[PDB]
Amino acid sequence: KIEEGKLVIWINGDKGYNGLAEVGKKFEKDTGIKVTVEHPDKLEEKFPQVAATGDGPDIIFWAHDRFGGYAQSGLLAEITPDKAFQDKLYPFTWDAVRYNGKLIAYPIAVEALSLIYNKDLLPNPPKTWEEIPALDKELKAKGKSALMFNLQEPYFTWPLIAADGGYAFKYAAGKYDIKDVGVDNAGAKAGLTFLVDLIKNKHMNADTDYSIAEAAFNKGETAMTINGPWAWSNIDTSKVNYGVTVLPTFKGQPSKPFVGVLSAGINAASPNKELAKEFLENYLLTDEGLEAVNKDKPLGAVALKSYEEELAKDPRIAATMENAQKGEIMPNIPQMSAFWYAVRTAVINAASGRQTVDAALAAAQTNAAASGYKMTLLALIKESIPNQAKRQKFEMQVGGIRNEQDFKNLRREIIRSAAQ
Ligand SMILES: OC[C@H]1O[C@H](O[C@H]2[C@H](O)[C@@H](O)[C@@H](O)O[C@@H]2CO)[C@H](O)[C@@H](O)[C@@H]1O
Repeated sequence: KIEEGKLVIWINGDKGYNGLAEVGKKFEKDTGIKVTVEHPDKLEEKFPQVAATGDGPDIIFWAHDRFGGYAQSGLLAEITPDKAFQDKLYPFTWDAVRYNGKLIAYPIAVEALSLIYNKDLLPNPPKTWEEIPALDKELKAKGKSALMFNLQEPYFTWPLIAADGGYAFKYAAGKYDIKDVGVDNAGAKAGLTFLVDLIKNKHMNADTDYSIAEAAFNKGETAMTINGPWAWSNIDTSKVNYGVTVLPTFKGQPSKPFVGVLSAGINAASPNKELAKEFLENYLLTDEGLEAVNKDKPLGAVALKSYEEELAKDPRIAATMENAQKGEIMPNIPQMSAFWYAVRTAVINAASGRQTVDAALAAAQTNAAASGYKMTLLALIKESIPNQAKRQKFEMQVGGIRNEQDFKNLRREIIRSAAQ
């Protein structure tokens, strides 16, 4: 269902899609091939749904963490840049988009969260998370608040969760151990507990989302926010005097943001793979192309060495890199999606007070560790249990799996049932 002789590109709504459309226009000027840039909601969830049916965009942009899951599902074409091209990008950015020994996307830019602060409200930003409650008390007395950031996406809370020892999957000898998840260890609980105490003491609101935090910062209502390089354009036009700096420490340890490499993958079902490669290699990944996108919404530290060098003196980028150095480049393994879903629920339920930190993180740990078992059984049920009421009841039971033994016990009932 994907049309031949044109390029449809999907990119997130917080990125420079207008600048990306300018690169599309230069492609059109040169080749007469139409480039259409779209920014659908929930695109990282929408892509695997549509592309599995052989549909969707020719090119998809997202951070590299989602791509191993897409590759594993056979949704992506292997990309074929020659050595001369590969040498133009930082080698570690290629590593981020390598899956089972194959390159599965073009790396574009390195993104890390930083602390963004209003220099007029707060000339010297706090070095520690611990000093933020006292600062908020002081600012509330002037009708302001200390900190607002998106509490609906776990990406923004992760740096604090990881600071004292939270981790996604343990890295042991070149590989991530999908059995060893670190979302309910003592460090993770300490970080989430700190965040939930900020909410309990009314230094933040559980309902704060991206739009609310951005508006409050850009209007001068809050002294600090946590956000990525894409956010800087809007702060520029707002005429807040702002700085970008290292995230605060927690229990004397740096905050450790998960670092994303914005990446562009080619849909396995695209009839336009050679056009996609030509657009990405010869138009986007050039000084000219990245500058167009960057001018729209900043990219971060770009993967293309020549242009990265030109931008690096910007202290906002220097702070991005300092934060990236303290954090870790995300895994790209297929288990990342369930990890993020699990942590999103934990943070939302703990912050709303619907669950305690300990209960919220224990459930997230289980969901992340058992996600493979649960997917296997849901697939098995769908293929082998024709009675819909029986199937729904099995699906309910899958939701209750805590571990490998639970998985085996339920699999036995599903096999027994299908063979009746
Ligand atoms: O919140 C979980 C979410 O985090 C990351 O998504 C980031 C993305 O990397 C950034 O480019 C920017 O758009 O903000 C997003 C957070 O809202 C992961 O890349 C993503 O897979 C994960 O679901």
